[PDB]
Amino acid sequence: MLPKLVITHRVHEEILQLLAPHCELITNQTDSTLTREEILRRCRDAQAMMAFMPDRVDADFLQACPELRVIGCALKGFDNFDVDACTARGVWLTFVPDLLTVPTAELAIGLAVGLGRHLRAADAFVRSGKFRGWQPRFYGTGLDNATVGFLGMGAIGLAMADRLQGWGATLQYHEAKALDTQTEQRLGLRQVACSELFASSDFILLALPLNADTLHLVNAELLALVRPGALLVNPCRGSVVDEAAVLAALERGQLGGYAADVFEMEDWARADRPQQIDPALLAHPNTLFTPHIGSAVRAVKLEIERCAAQNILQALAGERPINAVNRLP
Amino acid sequence: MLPKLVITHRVHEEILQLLAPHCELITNQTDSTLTREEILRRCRDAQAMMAFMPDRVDADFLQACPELRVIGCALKGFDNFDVDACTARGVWLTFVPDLLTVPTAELAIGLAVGLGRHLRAADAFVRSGKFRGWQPRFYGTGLDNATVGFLGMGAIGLAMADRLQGWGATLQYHEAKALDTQTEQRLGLRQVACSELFASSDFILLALPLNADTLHLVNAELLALVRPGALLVNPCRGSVVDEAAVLAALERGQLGGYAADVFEMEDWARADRPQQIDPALLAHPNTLFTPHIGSAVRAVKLEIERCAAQNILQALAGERPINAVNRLP
Ligand SMILES: NC(=O)c1ccc[n+]([C@@H]2O[C@H](COP(=O)([O-])OP(=O)(O)OC[C@H]3O[C@@H](n4cnc5c(N)ncnc54)[C@H](O)[C@@H]3O)[C@@H](O)[C@H]2O)c1
Ligand SMILES: NC(=O)c1ccc[n+]([C@@H]2O[C@H](COP(=O)([O-])OP(=O)(O)OC[C@H]3O[C@@H](n4cnc5c(N)ncnc54)[C@H](O)[C@@H]3O)[C@@H](O)[C@H]2O)c1
Repeated sequence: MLPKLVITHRVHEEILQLLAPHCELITNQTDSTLTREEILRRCRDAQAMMAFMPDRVDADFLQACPELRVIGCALKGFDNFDVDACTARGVWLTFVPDLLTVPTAELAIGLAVGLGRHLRAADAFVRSGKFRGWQPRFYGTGLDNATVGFLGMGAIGLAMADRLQGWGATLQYHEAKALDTQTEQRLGLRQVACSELFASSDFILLALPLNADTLHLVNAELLALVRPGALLVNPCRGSVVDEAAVLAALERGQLGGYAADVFEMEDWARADRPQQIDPALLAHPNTLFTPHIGSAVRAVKLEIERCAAQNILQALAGERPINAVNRLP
Repeated sequence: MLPKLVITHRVHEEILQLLAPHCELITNQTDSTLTREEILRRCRDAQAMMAFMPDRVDADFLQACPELRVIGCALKGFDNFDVDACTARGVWLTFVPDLLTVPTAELAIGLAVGLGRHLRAADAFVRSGKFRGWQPRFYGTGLDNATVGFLGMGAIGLAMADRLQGWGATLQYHEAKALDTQTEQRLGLRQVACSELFASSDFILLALPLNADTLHLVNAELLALVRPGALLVNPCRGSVVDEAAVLAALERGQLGGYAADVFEMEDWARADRPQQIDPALLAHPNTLFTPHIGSAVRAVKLEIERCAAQNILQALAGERPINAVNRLP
């Protein structure tokens, strides 16, 4: 008789124990992600859903789950969940606004450094047993005296700026909403126009959501403006960049490197989503890739899961979930 | 007749044009490093030597070079130069106290983050073409909430601590000489003893020089104290650790990982150094290596050459050189 909650991926033992009194659990305690079908099947008369990165919820989905009251997302960017369609069908949609920030900021910064210093080739060369003593090659680019620019200055943007405080860089940024003047002053951050951002940054760090307006914002037009050698890092969504324009920009040698933790192929809500990452991109030596491990820190997963849990519980208790993304009664 | 100066490695054109007006230069504007035998032959009657990391200067070297008045080092770690022997024969020995610090500090943080997040493997996974989007695995270790222990707290250790300022980590160190109270509380650094450092740190960042006191300091004994999963980062000298001990600790699962820019094989002065990095260590998944690129940033390399050149010039003009390592009666 208790509400039914479908949890699409493994969560911690302790999280289940927190949910179990209040709802019956349709869980997936394995490593794999299940087909769309199998998940739709489970959700038919499900009253709650814990959704993770590979899930996409559209109107067709919601349509076949008439009893849903809350979809609790263990994530920040809800771009593959049609918020409106949720609101239309009376479904609460919740996110995790803070817990993913830091491990992701930490990673973005490591990518910057990894890319600026040719960490892949350097590591491969040492491993191939060919390294036999100090040599004047592998010249790299560090952050000291570099100008670093951010596209976006929300949670992840500020966590990055914070961590770059002691590093001797000129920090500058472009965003939709300006930062208050106190914060700018504190973090040594200068508000520039988007094209100046691309024209004058030695490192470009991406920190914005994927939505209608950001889709492919970082395109050939913007990449054309960059200092030869400029370094681009994408910790957020594959589709805010045009991967092909990024590839063309590396090939001509204008853009010095592209590191990324996210890919256009992950962005389900897009009708023309690439099925894979272009092999020519994987093959380009001036790159660095991680398979969406932005928040793949063990202690954090437990918290993220819990945040999503608590939200779900509140919804099912008839309260406004503390982290709803959308608005209802 | 102009004092004769032997440069053992390629230097920037600009550095030749500063030196040549004071000295007759015996240069090596090739890509190679030269034989000990060849360098001795050149130094037979030189009054100065500009030296780099492949150079090693013992008593027999000085004995074969009676005219030598200064050896100017394009580096910070003089472990391959016998200073007392230098002092004894009236030979200044200078070095470069700051130019190398920051690029090396940036690298070490990068290796820390890189190693913690399993970056080598992550990038392999993506590049293999079988990335199918996010998964509940690959999981790693962040700096937020971790304890980070430094062994050494001079130029480099401070730069690392500087660069960790906004990172949510508890910072500790053990040095041969304590930091002053102000710098301590400015950076949030607690002094602890060596063994306690290794027992209670999630990351251990090496930041000390190579000498008889520190040779093989990081040995089986010390490594047996670490929390399982602890991460070691060596950006200073290979031989401050026992690489076989490091390997064994990795192989038994106690040490979480090892990352280094330096290796026992490069430590020329060491009669018994291994001749290569152990293939079992290069094959170990829990590592990350860079081939001594600590200061491989072009803008900086020119500066390093300039620092040594000026030091060399001051000596020949009979001043005490600003960055002397010894002092002359
Ligand atoms: N790698 C990962 O695992 C991971 C983790 C967390 C978040 N992310 C992604 O990163 C995105 C942002 O993260 P956040 O926590 O900083 O989000 P946030 O909401 O805190 O910040 C979004 C920022 O981007 C700016 N922005 C929005 N639209 C813009 C536009 N058209 N032009 C310029 N700037 C614009 C906003 O003004 C805001 O500053 C998330 O939406 C998510 O998609 C990825
Ligand atoms: N990979 C590279 O390119 C690179 C670059 C610069 C320096 N290095 C190496 O790093 C070393 C240190 O660099 P630095 O600029 O910080 O030098 P530094 O002289 O400023 O710092 C040395 C620090 O180590 C501490 N120390 C010395 N003996 C110790 C012991 N027995 N136990 C604990 N602590 C001890 C000292 O007290 C001091 O704090 C250099 O000697 C050099 O060999 C490597």
